[PDB]
Amino acid sequence: GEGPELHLASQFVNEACRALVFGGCVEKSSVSRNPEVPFESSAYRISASARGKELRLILSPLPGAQPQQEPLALVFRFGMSGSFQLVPREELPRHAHLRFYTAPPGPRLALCFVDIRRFGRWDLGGKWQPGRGPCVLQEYQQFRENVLRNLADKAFDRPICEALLDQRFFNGIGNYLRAEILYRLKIPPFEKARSVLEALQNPDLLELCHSVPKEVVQLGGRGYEEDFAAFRAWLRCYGMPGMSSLQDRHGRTIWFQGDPGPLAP
DNA sequence: CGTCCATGTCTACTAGACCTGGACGG
Repeated sequence: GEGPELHLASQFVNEACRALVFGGCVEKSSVSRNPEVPFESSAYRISASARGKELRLILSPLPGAQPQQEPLALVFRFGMSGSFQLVPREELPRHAHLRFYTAPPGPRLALCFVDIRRFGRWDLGGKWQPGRGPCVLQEYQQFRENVLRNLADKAFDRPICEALLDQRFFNGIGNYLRAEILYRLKIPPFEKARSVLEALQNPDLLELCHSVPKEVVQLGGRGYEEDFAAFRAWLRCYGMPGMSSLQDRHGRTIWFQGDPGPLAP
């Protein structure tokens, strides 16, 4: 679900589809309320890139494919349970909501956006969501600037643990990353955001917003039962024995150690 | 059987709503 997983999903799409050629239409499950993808091509390649908590697929017709198609872009958010899988055409997982079909010569495969709870969404248009800040993984300096330029924003009145989830400034950070980040600096989660970002204008909190998710990207994995164990072995705080936890203002669990901090409930 | 919990938004009147499924309680 978080920035590293989106990033790994987009590497997965790029690598797994490196030698695939897709054809035909793009199929959506009936249950899915996201929009139909009007795209048909006899021969196209798929590629991807990630930005924070979004992923962009590009569908690219080979030369001379028919019908006529200019490339198409789609932007995915995963919600709580999204992923991409490459599977045998007739062995679709349950909840594969959007499906791209390889073309012949070779084994009939399907690239699927798989999403159990259907919190994920896509849009037509390759446009990043307006409002999202820069990617903490891939656009670090922009990300860092955008936070420091904007400390007056009322978002920074909130505890630091809540501010870290705001995708306008922390695009890519989610519930496990906020615990892991805060925990490396032993910053109380209910310290006030502005105070912690008002005295830093030895990695600092904004640097870890980049390097911590980068560590995850570097474990590789997220199924892209063995890889989940490397991840579990990497977590130091989120869900771990001996840690405290509390409910933030929006009912989400913050894991931490020690001082809850002045704005605690 | 039931309750609770989960890597996020999204929406409409901060408190649900939107979903499925696994762990675990009786």
